[PDB]
Amino acid sequence: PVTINNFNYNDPIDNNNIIMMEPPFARGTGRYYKAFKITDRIWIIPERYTFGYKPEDFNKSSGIFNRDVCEYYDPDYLNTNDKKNIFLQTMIKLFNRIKSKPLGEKLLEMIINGIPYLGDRRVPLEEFNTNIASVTVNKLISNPGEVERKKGIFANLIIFGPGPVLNENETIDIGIQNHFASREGFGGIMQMKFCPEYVSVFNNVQENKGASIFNRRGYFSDPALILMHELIHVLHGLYGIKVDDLPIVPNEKKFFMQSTDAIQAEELYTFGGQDPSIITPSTDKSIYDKVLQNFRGIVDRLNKVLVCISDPNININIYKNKFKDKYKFVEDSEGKYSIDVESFDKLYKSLMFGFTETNIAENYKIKTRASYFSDSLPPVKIKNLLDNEIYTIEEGFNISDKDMEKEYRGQNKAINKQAYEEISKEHLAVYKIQMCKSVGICIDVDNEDLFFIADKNSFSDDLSKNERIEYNTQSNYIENDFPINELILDTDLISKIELPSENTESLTDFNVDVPVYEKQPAIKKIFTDENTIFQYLYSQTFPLDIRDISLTSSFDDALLFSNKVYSFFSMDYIKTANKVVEAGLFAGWVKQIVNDFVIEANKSNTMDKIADISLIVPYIGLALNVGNETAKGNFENAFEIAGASILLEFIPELLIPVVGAFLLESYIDNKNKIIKTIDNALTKRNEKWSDMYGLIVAQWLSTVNTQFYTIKEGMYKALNYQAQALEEIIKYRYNIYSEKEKSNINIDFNDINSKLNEGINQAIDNINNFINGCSVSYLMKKMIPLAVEKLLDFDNTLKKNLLNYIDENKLYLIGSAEYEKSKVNKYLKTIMPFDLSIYTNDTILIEMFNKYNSEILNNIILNLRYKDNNLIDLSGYGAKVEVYDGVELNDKNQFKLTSSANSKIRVTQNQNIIFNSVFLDFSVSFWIRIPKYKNDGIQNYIHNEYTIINCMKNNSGWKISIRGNRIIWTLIDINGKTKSVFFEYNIREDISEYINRWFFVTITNNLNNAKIYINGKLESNTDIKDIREVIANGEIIFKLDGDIDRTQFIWMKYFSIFNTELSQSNIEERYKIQSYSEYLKDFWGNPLMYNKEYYMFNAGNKNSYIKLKKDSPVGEILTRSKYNQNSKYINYRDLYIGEKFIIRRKSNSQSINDDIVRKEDYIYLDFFNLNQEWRVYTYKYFKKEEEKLFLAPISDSDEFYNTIQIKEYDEQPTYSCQLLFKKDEESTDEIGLIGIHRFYESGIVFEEYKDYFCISKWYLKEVKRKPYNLKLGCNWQFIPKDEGWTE
Ligand SMILES: COc1cccc2c1C(=O)c1c(O)c3c(c(O)c1C2=O)C[C@@](O)(C(=O)CO)C[C@@H]3O[C@H]1C[C@H](N)[C@H](O)[C@H](C)O1
Ligand SMILES: [Zn+2]
Repeated sequence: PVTINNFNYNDPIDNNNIIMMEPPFARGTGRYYKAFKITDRIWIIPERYTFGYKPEDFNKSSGIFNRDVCEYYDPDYLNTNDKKNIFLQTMIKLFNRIKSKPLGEKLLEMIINGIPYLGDRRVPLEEFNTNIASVTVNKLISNPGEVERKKGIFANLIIFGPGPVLNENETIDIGIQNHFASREGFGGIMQMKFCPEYVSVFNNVQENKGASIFNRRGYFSDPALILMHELIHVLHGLYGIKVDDLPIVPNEKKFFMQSTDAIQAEELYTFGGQDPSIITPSTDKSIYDKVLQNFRGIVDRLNKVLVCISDPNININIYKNKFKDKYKFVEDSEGKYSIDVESFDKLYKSLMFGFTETNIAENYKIKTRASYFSDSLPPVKIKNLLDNEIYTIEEGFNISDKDMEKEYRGQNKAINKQAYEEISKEHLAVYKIQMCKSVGICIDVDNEDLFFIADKNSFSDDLSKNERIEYNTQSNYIENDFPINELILDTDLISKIELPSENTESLTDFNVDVPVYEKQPAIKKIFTDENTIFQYLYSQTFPLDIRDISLTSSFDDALLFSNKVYSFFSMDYIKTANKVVEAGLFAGWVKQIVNDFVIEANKSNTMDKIADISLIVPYIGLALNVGNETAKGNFENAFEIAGASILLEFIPELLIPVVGAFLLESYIDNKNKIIKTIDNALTKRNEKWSDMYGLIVAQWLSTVNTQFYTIKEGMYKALNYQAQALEEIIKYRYNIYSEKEKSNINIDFNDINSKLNEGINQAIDNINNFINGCSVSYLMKKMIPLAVEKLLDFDNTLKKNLLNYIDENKLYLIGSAEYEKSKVNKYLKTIMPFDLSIYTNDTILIEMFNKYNSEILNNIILNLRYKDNNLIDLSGYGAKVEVYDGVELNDKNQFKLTSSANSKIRVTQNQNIIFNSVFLDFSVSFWIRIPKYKNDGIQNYIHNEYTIINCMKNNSGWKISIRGNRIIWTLIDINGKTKSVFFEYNIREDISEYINRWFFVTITNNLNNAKIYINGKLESNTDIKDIREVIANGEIIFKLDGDIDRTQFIWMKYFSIFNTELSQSNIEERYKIQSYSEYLKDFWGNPLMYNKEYYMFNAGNKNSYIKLKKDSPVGEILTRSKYNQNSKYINYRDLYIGEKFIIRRKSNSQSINDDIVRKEDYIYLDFFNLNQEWRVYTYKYFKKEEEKLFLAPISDSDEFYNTIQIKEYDEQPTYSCQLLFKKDEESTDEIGLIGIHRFYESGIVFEEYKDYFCISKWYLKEVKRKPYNLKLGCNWQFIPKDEGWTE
């Protein structure tokens, strides 16, 4: 077990556990430091770390040491014995807390036992040299006032107090002659600068910190975790694996890019969590190999070490046994040490992926920042770590007795204020970028708030190198994971070999490199007239010396005037917010504007389903003007067009290497070796794909996802400024009143704040979901495809390479050069589907990915929509769309294909989309309007089949075609095998619901079936089991092709494709979504229009029509005439019959030209009687429950109702609509609905029943029933003349 020692600063020096040490960087000169051995090989020096610093640097200046830390200064820390002792007692408490759990004890045990090798690169393989500054440190044995006598000792860790910046903890290693033993397998004395009172503060993004912007927000760190984070560095340094490699460097070419030090993989491994995924698998292996090579040199030394000149006392055997166990080397019967691959593997992973800040936090139930790449807030001072009421060895701050265990309450700044103090800002220093405009006017932005964008150079191009494939060659994958459970239960990790005595010969060679630090400007001034995220966020603030402000939608006035603040909320919200009222109305106004704030913020949940976008936060553009000037125009629209890319401040230049060639080595006459090779080249091929994916993930995380992070924070800040501004205004208006009035004003400022804060949290959640959605979108559509492209090119190049190989050895393969010839094709046929979870196990990142893949709309690989008189693909995959001259396009997304050759659309699909799922799994949806057959051309109509959409590549693919009243879907696999499914509508109906009328089509394909849906309902099915591979990513041609009549045309709308089979539910939903409109429709399915002649149709009496009765002002109902010719294939009822009606608008006299009819509009229903325009009327005073409508010339009579409100009571899609007569617009008094009534007529001559055009109250209740009665006599449809229908 581990034993923590105990002592007080004032305890006497005994030259054993309390000594006068001579620190490595002292170079054998200068005074000594009283040091205490807290545990074996570990020392604590309770004093400021001054090595490499200037005495003045300890004071706060206009400089800074690190560009990414809100630095705290206080040169008095540790300036008295009592302060030192407190430092000591605190370190002791922390070490005890660390060992309070297995995982911590083991980390400590590994460190104590991980003694530095005796020597470094300069030392001969046969020697042990303790006389170097990385192995031995001295202690002054003689009395005070003279360095006369000194003894050398071995040591693993020396922990000092903090350097200039107290909250800037760092673990330091020893360099000698430009080299580091702690980076080359040896390990070396580690040093640390640590401060336990002043800890970091972090605030979880997707999470709330007490859920309230008005209270302190965030969480403070458990110093024990901060210490264990440093200890992990020590561990790495002690085992000599703290190696360097290709780092993550930030791009600093643009002014909005965050500037900072290069981040080594060793750092990200130490943090754990998602950070390791920012290190490409390529670089993971580079490091792996470097460490393994270091261990080989050390293991070779153990087989050659013979003596130790520096210290005649060193027992050669004892150390050989210690290092053998330290490095987990395998000995052998003779004493020959060698490396065991399994054991090495386990040790390496334990050190780089087991002991991580992330794993230790989860284990000690301590909260920490979600990622290394997270904004850094101001640090706080812990009041008293030595007070068990605030901090305990067992639980830290999260004490269950104080009910501070759940949700890390003890670390919550808004909840555990009795545990910490805020810091005096006048002691903090941060690196800022002073953004100035060319005039002058400047805004300060903390470097921390900028976008961190990894530069291209941060990534390895090892994928572009060639590789030799031999019967040997095997695949190599490094797991950035490690089961902490086995690590904690591991029985051999922790050594049980004697720890050598720490006493040895004094160090005489003080040669060592000592770092030199120095501050740099805390402010860097740049020039830019750009008004991006920083300026926009600024426009939303106001000086502390101003209390009277007014909101404005004008960004420019907001910057110009200090009393004007910018707001991205609605114009109505801004006017109300600036409204000044009487004290007697203040309360009302407060509730009103606060309620508005919530509604405005709540718009973050806006849907845009018609555009195949479930979530959109319309105001993000106005809020930050981030990326491609998203503050101009309509964001939603600009988003539907370019998508997530428009939100990025910068489009990274990705590194996507041309995968190196495979040099295959052949073995003549060997049936086994030659084969083994091929198989290995196959598996190695997979390592290439995976490695390419990891390369992408790493770039996505450090160049893209970081930008979206900055945007999420930007919105949290923007929404916050808005709440505070409203807070300011309210405070100001209230305080204008007298105390007498305030007493009678009913306001609860805590309720106002509670509601404002709630609306914000609700918005933050939407924004987070939205933004994470975008980020994953960019990964899958803008990054994965560019990689798939290369990998596919590599495959082909490898395909021939392998065949040509199975070719040259066709001899030494005899009757098998074939069995594998295919093996190569069938293998390079199936590709590896991307899976983010393979490159990371971070829960948040996985949920983002799964959430994305569960949204059916992300399966759209083509979506042709209209934009600026043209069709473009808005799927996000960038298909090229060529629309030729013979195609007609309207802004209602309708496109017409005619008989002319130039009436076609060429679509070149994206070749890099995993479409070939290996069984055929995709859907196609679209609306179509197919004209009626010409009566004089029925024969050709039912006989000639013609293609309309063709997608073929290598005589394989799919096709949509038409033959008369039948639409057909056809599949053709690579073998030329064909399967079809079709939907044919009847052409002998009095009234067809399809002929020349818009309707929704949906075709789905899965391994077994090809199904066709019409208007959401399944119509046909075809077993497609035999069909083999079908190539569907070929070019798509929209064009009427076949033996068609010159007049033959076709209308289509919303053509889209999904790389998956849609369910009956997804389809029914798409039908409803695409059917929706504010306006009503006409019989054909087009928008109902004002001032357009229409014949009237009645869904409750199909074959009936209205006619003005000869002798009376009523409309009789006659039977529609039918198809007179003699064909046996056709039958219908005339539609161009009866009166010709025309809908007139009731309000705003903007003339009588045209316009769309919208639900609930008030109209006049007129019609033409010869050369005059008449109107439909209702006698106001009828007592019966229905009467004949009154048709007569246009006139104003107080005895007749002439105003109609066009309605839509059906909740499901329909082209029918209803006509309601109301007393007047305002009145809720309903007269009745227009329909048809049968009356009995008995005259001196004729006795019969006759139907008339009527109004009736009966329908009022009928239209409320569910499901909606489509047969009701009050359901009408308007039919206008249409080239698609001739009778
Ligand atoms: C126990 O039934 C009733 C009791 C009291 C009042 C009522 C009714 C009633 O059944 C009823 C109706 O069925 C209808 C109407 C109605 O007003 C009432 C009552 O007031 C109105 C209607 O005739 C229209 O002209 C619509 O524009 C439609 C409908 O008539 C049906 C039957 C008619 N004879 C005719 O066949 C018509 C075409 O359909
Ligand atoms: Zn670190």
